[PDB]
Order: sequence, then structure tokens, then C-alpha cells
Amino acid sequence: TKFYTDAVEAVKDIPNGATVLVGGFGLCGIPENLIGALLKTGVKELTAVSNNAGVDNFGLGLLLQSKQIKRMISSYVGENAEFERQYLAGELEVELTPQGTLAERIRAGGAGVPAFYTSTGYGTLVQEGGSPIKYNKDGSIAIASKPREVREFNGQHFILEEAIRGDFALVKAWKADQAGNVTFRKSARNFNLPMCKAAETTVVEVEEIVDIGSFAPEDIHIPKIYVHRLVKGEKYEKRIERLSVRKNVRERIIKRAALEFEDGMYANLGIGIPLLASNFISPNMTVHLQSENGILGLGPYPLQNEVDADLINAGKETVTVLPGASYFSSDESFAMIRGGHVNLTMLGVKGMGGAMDLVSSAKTKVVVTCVNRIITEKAVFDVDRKKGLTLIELWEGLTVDDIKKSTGCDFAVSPKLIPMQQVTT
Amino acid sequence: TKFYTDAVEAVKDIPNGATVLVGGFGLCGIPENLIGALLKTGVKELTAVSNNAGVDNFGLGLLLQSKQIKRMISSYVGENAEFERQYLAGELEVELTPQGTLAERIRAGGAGVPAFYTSTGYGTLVQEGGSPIKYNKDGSIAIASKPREVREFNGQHFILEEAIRGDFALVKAWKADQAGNVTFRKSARNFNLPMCKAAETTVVEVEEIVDIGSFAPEDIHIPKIYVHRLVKGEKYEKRIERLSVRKNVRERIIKRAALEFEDGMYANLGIGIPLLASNFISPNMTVHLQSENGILGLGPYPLQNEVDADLINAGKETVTVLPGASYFSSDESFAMIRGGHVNLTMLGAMQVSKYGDLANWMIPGKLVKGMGGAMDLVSSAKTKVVVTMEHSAKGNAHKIMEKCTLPLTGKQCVNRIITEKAVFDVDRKKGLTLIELWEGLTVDDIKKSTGCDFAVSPKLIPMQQVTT
Ligand code: EMC
Ligand code: EMC
Repeated sequence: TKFYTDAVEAVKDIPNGATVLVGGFGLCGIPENLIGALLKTGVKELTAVSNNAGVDNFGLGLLLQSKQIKRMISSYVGENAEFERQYLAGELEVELTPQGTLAERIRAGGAGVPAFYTSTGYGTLVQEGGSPIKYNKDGSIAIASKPREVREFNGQHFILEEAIRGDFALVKAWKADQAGNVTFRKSARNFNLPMCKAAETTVVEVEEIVDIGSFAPEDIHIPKIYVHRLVKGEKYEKRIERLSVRKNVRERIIKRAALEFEDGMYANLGIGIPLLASNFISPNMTVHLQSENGILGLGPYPLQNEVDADLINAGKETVTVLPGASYFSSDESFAMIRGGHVNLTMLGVKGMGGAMDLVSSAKTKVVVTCVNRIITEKAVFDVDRKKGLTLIELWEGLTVDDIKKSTGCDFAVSPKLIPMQQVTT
Repeated sequence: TKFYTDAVEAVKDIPNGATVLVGGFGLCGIPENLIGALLKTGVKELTAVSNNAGVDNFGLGLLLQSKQIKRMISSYVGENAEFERQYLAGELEVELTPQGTLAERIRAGGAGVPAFYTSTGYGTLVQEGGSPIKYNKDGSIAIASKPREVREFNGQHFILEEAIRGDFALVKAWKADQAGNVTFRKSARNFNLPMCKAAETTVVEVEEIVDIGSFAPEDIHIPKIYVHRLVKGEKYEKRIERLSVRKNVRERIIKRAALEFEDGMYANLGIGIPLLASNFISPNMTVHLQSENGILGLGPYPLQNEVDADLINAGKETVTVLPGASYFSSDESFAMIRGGHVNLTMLGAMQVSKYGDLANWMIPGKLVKGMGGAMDLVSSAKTKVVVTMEHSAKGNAHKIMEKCTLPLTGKQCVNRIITEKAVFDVDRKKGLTLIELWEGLTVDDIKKSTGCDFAVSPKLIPMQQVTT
């Protein structure tokens, strides 16, 4: 690996039209200095592979503001009006690809695998194709997405995805030793790790450079072999997108969803009612919360002094982690998810993020507040792919008619129908 | 994760016929106590997915000795006589699958990926199929290997491989905290890490259990979510397979192969002349040696005191590691190799075609031990493949001929041939091309010993050698 004292010198040779992998999840683990360097060189017509597009005034958004990006390959581009603007006006190309798929396609690109199968996106516009990649100067679709080949394996359907590689990779890491090995801090890992292996030329910026020997050989997240160019970032704005500090119809659902948790259970909860339900978990009960951006053992929102920019949940909120928790990369995170290692997944044109991956495994129970159970203010429906909807719980005071009145499709009724349950304490 | 004080209680429910993933590389990182526990329960008809078969009296070999194994899925099974006898007697089934492929198929099995493509094994019996997975007691073929689907991507050919999953996984690890998170020590990692994610029930044995907080959250190799059953191993025999301690025709090739090394180069060297050549590397030159079992930055053989059972090279030899070295799992190791991140791959070989094809890992009826990681090492075009071998065969037969009398390792994957007599450059479209000749020999001499024709470089020069 070659060390650079100047960030612009490290990215000076990036050609216009090049496809560049950019690390980061939200504003966590983004290569600030390298992005700032691209603003200096002014390289354009870039195809940026980044999970998100940062925000309007920070992260990848900056390259959108300077219009140096021709195409974005991401999983979620919300919280950025500039993107929407350029996207709709038909001046920006964008491939909305599932997060887990994005992570795995990048890993494949670095592992010598040209293509693989995944159930993520099956029976979706990802698979079916037709999704608008680009609009025309008005509102008409110029470029559409091509369909994904489908194939069956052991009785299940999967779609074929191809490896993603870049000419360059702009990666953000924590430390680098003098040999070129690097490590990542907390959840600022995400896409930086795999992206570091899938480009002709990888450029890594770090907060600190230590001596060879500072790292235990077993704990080097990225071996020097993958680090082509290394630079120590000049400045680091520990920017937070959503500061979440700690100090009814909605209440019914929450108090009911809370009954879905079980001791020793591994679950992934979407921000909103699902996550809020975790607050009503018996202290005697142990539930391990997983976060698709690379965390196992999510804790409560931090106190003002606990706040850390390198630690946020999938919803982009600052969080804490409990004892016995662990961090890992985005590709490892979705292998965990795709592989059905998560017991329960409870959830409520910006992209699908990791939603499709979360419901991609048949070994994972999916509860809505593809699907296994639906919890709502009025009732609880069980779901069988072969039998269909089936009311199993009804809110005290309501009648099957009330449900029928509000429900769209018909549904069966369990001879065990009981009033909706609620967490005692 | 559930902790067990008794190993047999942790594996007591394994059904006969179950497929079990068993970690380890050679005798490095093998779950001794869990294997010992299987001997106690006596479960049989097992399909064991294990990179190797240990040795006759240790590791997986013990289950072969007790005949509890019906089928073995591995990449290399040498050094186990009981294996060889049972297989030839048609009492043991075996699927020899490339190491890198085995590692990736297991990862796929844990990552929800049913199938994927790899160039490893293309233009090989791995692709062709037909090989004997099992013999009949009369010598005929009871079970043959199926072909692998082929497909082209960006102008290259790849074969389709399917994910591997097990009912149980027997994993060996270093430490576990009270929450269930585990870490691995040095190169004892290999297959243990990925196998830990590809089974319905994983059983991990550790040498020590520490308190939650002992591990930095960033450095947990295997998160508790993958550890279903955990047990502290009762005893641990730090068994070494090949103790390697530090204190000609072969010499020519070595002294010439040493000049191939370049400063800042990442290389993988096969034990033998390729590895021996690293000894002649200018102290001013920096070469990083990669080991397929999960090491970057291999050092010299250890001094008697340095010897560590958790640290061996791909050749199963005890080694040391240099400053700034790193350890990683088998699937990561081959992602590195398959992805072409290694700059130079130098190995020995039996035959090499005028286009890059190579044969060096098997002899049809006199050496059916497996390809190990040989096919993965030549799978990338981005990696320069350099073969170092003696010019001719026994009665002076040809080795750099037109076709492979022996089973191919990889189609047009070799870039340079270094021998006692000459040095050939290899282009997939232009063919062989002598570029260096040993001082004193003539182009005729070469033509005499060489198999198929070859061009001559208008820059031909006397074969180079290292020194000051
Ligand atoms: C095909 C059930 Hg989402
Ligand atoms: C054609 C790459 Hg060996």
C-alpha cells in the first residue's frame, strides 16, 4: 500500500465516467475527505455505488450538488430532496437495489464470483423489472430496469444477481498501521469493508495511523493486500443525521406486538412501533436486537454524553450497544439475515433499503404492525400462504363485522378467537 | 447460546446419517473433544464435510477408524491410510471438491445463497464429472460425480456450485465470552468460522471461557447468534503433523525463480522449490507471502521455542509469521485468491501446455489425493502464474507439450515456466516463447527436451540467477 499526505493526490487519476464505490451508511462511516477531494478535482459522469446518498449538504449529496454523478446504485435514497429533484427531472440515473443484494454483489465482485442467487426481490419489480432507472425531461420513463433471471432450488425461487466492481473505491476506516492494515470503529464499518475488495484501485482514509504491531493479527478487519492507497483524513466532522438522546391506537398495537418477543430470541425491529415495542420487554426476558447496518445487541438511545457518530441504527438514529454486543460488515449482516439466522423480523420512490432482505428468509417469522402475522389496532390476523388471512384476535368491544367493515379482503376466523392481548407490565 | 459442561451431552442428539460440518485444516483447529464425543455416542452413516481427514489416528481419521463415516466431502485427503483403504474397498464415499469452492459453498450455505459461479475447476473433472465418488466391492463404479453447469460472464467461463449446509457443525475455537461470542487463534480459524454459520445446530468447543466485555465488540470473530451450543474442551493435545524447525538441478531453478519475486509483491508459494526460493529474496526486497489456510505475512520456520500448533502453512508445516501479519478464515482466504488479489502465484507442476493449461495435483491411478487449493490458485487472470519444474520426465519425456497427459488444474492459466534449462513466457493466443536459456545450452537442446514447439525471443539471454 502507498501512503499519501494529500487526499487530492490520492484520487487525482479518477477518470470521468468511472464507477466509484463509496462507503458509508447514512452519514456513518462516510469518507468525508475523499469526497471533498472529488469536489476539488471535479471529476464527473460518475457511477457512484453507495448505499445511500448522504444528505443534501453532506456525504454523497455534495457530489450531487456539484452534479458530478451520472448514476447512483443504492438501496435507499431518502432524506435528500436534491436527489429527488435531479432524479425526477430525468437528469440523474438510479438503480435501486436491495441493500443485502448490494452488499453481496459487491462482495462477489471482490471474491471472483460473477453471479449468484438470492430470494431477495423475488416477485418484486427487482425481479420482474420495468422499474424506472431514468425519467425523461417531463415525467416519461427513459430507461427501465431489466428483469432478473429466476431459478428454483430445493423448491424455492431465487433470482440471479451479478457482481459489482468499481474502478475506484473511496473507503472510510478508523486506523491503519504502517504496513497498510486497517480497522473500523463500531457500525461505521457497513459497506466500507466489502467495497475495499471490489475495485481496481482502493483509496482508504483513516482518522489515525499507528505502528505495525498495534493490531493483533487476528483482529485486522482489512488486510493490507486490499489497501492500495492510504491517506490520513485532514478533518472529521462527526456529523449526526438523527440525534436520538435519552433523558391510544398506537399504544394498543405496541402492547400487543410486545407479546411477540421471546427469551433468547434474535430479532430485527423496524423504527417506529416495532422498535418502540422493545421498551415493553420483561427485564427477565432476553432479546437480542440485530441492526442491518452491522450490529448485534442494540441498546437504548444514548444519554447526551454517550452519543457517538460511529454508532447508529438502521433508522439512522444514534444508539447505544449492550454488553456482549458485536459489530460486523454489511455483507456479513445480510448473510446473517438472508441466512435466516434472525428469529423475528417486525416491521411497519426512495428505495427499499433492506426491507426485501428482511422478508427474504422462510426461516424468519415476519410480523407486520412474505408475511406471517399482522397486528393492528383492531385485530390480529395469522397468515398462511396456502389458507390465507385468518382473524385470531379481536379488540375487546369490536365485532367480526367491524373488522370486515375495515378489512379489504375476506378472511377466516379462528374458532379460538379471543380479545386482543396486551402486555400486563 | 446454551452452555454445556459435558461434550457428549452437546452432541447426543445427532441422528445417524446426518451431515456434519467439522472444522479444521490438517490438524490445526480441529474440535478434538467434540470428535471424541462422537466416538462415545457412536453415531454412524455420517456425511462429514471436512476440508481434510486429519491423520490415521487423530482428527477425522478417528471416525474413519471407527467407521462412523459414510461420506467425506473434502478438498485433500492425503496422509490417512485408513481413508485410502476404505475408499478403495468401496466402503467409503468421497466428494473431492476444490478448497476455495468448498469454503465458498459453505459460506453460501450460511448466507442464504443456494448457488453461485466460480472459475475454479473449469476445464476439469470437477466440471466434466464422471469421477468415482464410490467404488463397488468388486472394483466397478458404484457412484459417479455429476457435471457442473457452465456459463459465460464477461467473456470468461464459470461453473455453477451449490451451497453446502449441515445438520450439525463441530467447531473448534479459542475463546468464548459468557454471552456466547467466540474468537479464533491464529490460523486455527480456517473452516471453523464459516462452518459456524451453515448448520441447523452449531456446537463450538473453546479452550477458555471469559467474561462478557473481554472482547472488543469490533473483534468478535463469530457473533453469539451463530453459536447454538458451547462447551469448554476438557483436554487439548496440541498435536503437530509436521514439525518444521529452523536452526543441483533444483538449485538452478530456485536461484532463477527467486528473481521473479518483486518488491511489494503478494505471492503464494507451494511447499517445495517455490517456497525454498523465498529464502533467496533480497533483504531489501519486500515480499508478502499468503497461505491459503488463512495467513498473510508468513515468516521462517520456528525455533524449537517458537513452535505453535495453531500456526502452520498450507503444506501443513509449523511456521512463524512476520510483523504486520494477519489471520482470516478459509472462505475469506479464497475470496482473496479467487478475486486475483495475490500478485504472484508460484508453484510446481507435472505438465504445462503451450497455452497455459497445467497439470499438478493428481496422477489418475497413482495419486488420487485431491486438488487442495491448486485449482483456486490459478483461477484468476489477474494473478501471474509461474511454474517451476524440472525440464523433462523419467526417460526424458516432455512436460511442456501440446496436451495434458495428466488431469488439468486450469485452462490457459499459466504465465511463465521456469526450468533448469530455460525460461518460457506463455501467451494464451501466441503460445510458448523461450525468453531465457541456461548459459551453455542451445536452442536445439531445448527443442530436444521440450514437448511441443515454441517461439524464440529476439531478446533471448542466458538464464539469470540471484546474488548480491
Ligand atoms: C409468495 C408469498 Hg410473499
Ligand atoms: C483465463 C484466465 Hg486463467
